[PDB]
Amino acid sequence: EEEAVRLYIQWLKDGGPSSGRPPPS
Repeated sequence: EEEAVRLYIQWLKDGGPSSGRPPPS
């Protein structure tokens, strides 16, 4: 993947949008 990601993953790597944190994308 060439981004969306990079910001992303981090997001789900954390715990997903279940985090206080919404989509990269």
